[PDB]
Amino acid sequence: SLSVPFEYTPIAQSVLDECEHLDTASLSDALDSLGIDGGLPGIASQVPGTRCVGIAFTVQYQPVDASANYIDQVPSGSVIVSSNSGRHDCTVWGDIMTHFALANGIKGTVIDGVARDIDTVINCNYPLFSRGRFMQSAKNRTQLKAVQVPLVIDGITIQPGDLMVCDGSGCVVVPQQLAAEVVLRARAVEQTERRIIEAISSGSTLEQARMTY
Amino acid sequence: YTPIAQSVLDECEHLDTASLSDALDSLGIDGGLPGIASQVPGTRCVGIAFTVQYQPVNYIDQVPSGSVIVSSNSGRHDCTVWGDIMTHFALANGIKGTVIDGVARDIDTVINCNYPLFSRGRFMQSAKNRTQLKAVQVPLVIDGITIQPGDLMVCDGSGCVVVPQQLAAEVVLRARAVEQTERRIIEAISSGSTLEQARM
Amino acid sequence: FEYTPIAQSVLDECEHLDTASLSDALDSLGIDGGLPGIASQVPGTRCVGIAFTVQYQPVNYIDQVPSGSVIVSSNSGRHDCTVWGDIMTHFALANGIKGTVIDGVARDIDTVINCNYPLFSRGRFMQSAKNRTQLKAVQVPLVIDGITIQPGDLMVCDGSGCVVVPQQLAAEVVLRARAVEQTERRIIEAISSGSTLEQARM
Ligand SMILES: [Cl-]
Ligand SMILES: [Cl-]
Ligand SMILES: [Cl-]
Ligand SMILES: [Mg+2]
Ligand SMILES: [Mg+2]
Ligand SMILES: [Mg+2]
Repeated sequence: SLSVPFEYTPIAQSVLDECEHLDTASLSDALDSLGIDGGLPGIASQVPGTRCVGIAFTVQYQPVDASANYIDQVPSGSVIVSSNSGRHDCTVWGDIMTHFALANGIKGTVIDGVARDIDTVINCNYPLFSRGRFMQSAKNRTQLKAVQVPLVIDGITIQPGDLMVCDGSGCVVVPQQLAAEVVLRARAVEQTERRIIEAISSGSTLEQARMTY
Repeated sequence: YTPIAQSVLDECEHLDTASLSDALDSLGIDGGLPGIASQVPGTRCVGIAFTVQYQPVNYIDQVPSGSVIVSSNSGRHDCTVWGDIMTHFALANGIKGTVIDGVARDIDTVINCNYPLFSRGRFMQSAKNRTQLKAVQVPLVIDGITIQPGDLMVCDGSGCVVVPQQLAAEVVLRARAVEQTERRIIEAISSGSTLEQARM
Repeated sequence: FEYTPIAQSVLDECEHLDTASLSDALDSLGIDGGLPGIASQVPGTRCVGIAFTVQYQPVNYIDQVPSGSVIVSSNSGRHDCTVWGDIMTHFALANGIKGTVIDGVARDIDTVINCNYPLFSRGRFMQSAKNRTQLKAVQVPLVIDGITIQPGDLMVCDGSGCVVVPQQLAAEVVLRARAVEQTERRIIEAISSGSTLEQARM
């Protein structure tokens, strides 16, 4: 949380477009400069060479009680962030949802938990991030509790509307109220680093490069 | 102990671990082997379990064509029970894949051979003076899931499923139903149907 | 113990040897060399070189790393911060560093893959070392998975993982490992032309 109360904050398309050229590392270093951890440890890229940027649409699961359906609600440009207590014994994403995502402008799926139909996901080149791969259905194993509620994954809060950026290094949560400022800082981090890389690739010591830049 | 009909094996060749698991669920059976991951991207196998039990301190000549070797090494990470020699043997003798409760070596060879290997991970220390073959063609227990010699193994990118041989026809039939239904749902989704519309 | 240099021709001969062969050779001397859980992060890569060790501790050095080194970085197996990323990858490519082995995690995996740099670690993450972990010392002994790694040891890593070869035994282990592969080649060729495994062993 922040020094100001939480408020749903729209994020300009331009800020999202900029994230096309930003790595999770830059965004994480920017967040760190604001005193905030953003990484979701253990939530790994499952499809080589993929990445996504979009607005968190949150999904929270709970134990079966009763005594995929939510996906029709998810806006174009969303990254779905699903929390199932880090469970490895059932999956909360598969082929139907993947095909749906691809047909409905959904950018990627981040899972505190596991997914199935990995071959379809790979074949579709869909940006899936999860704690792993399994095949057993959610049916009679876990059930939807609520969507568009705050999630807490490894102590990191994800609010509906937060900026999600994911790549080969994993997933970063950027609070919506800070998104423009974090993206600005991340761009500056990338610029400084590019000069450092250019320097060491021209025979500078790292020592030299780091304090000329 | 029961052979499986060839037509059941043939149908299964176009089924997924998800379809088979959903079918098993409908019969009240868990099929999945948690933690036993695909080690070779893009591979799959369907075949008959030939079982191998190791114990703390070869058999391959006995393995029938069309077998999927399922080897239990108590989930150990300090030694391996599959490597290059066995991969090359499998490929020359119609062996369809290997599933290991434990780890495998010569991962680079397995990948280059496109061999369907499924394991708890990758390592290089040899079984020799670490683990020894105890028995073959005995029932195995992996993550509480029993595997009998003869059971139908189906393995892909999502992991490995054990289908009890005595029920294989019913499971495969149900699994085909699950798959046919989903194909229709996916078709409708691609033409722009809502998920609710598609499930109606 | 003694610091033991290793001839370039031994390194060159080791260039194509699989980690399985080196482990089998080590076993013949009664030595465990494998680092379980330290997994290849860049499909199809491998490295051979001399361990330059780096120890981190809870809350730079790379200019001191000789060409031909494999950097072995110990970070208590931590998953919350990374000790390798894009700057260091481009440094290694410009300075003849052969690969990096991490007891912990690395970032900028997409750059590392694109540079085809041989990286081995317990995984992938993006959070910086800054204000999370700090350099303790270099060229000190490390302990990873109960295996002691001395600066100067021969490191060999591939798809199957990472092997530590004690420098005093390195030349012997490489020669034995070559023998292992030659023996196995004859077996594989017998198998591939239709021999039983039994016949192929003899
Ligand atoms: Cl699905
Ligand atoms: Cl072997
Ligand atoms: Cl770096
Ligand atoms: Mg399906
Ligand atoms: Mg960077
Ligand atoms: Mg070999």
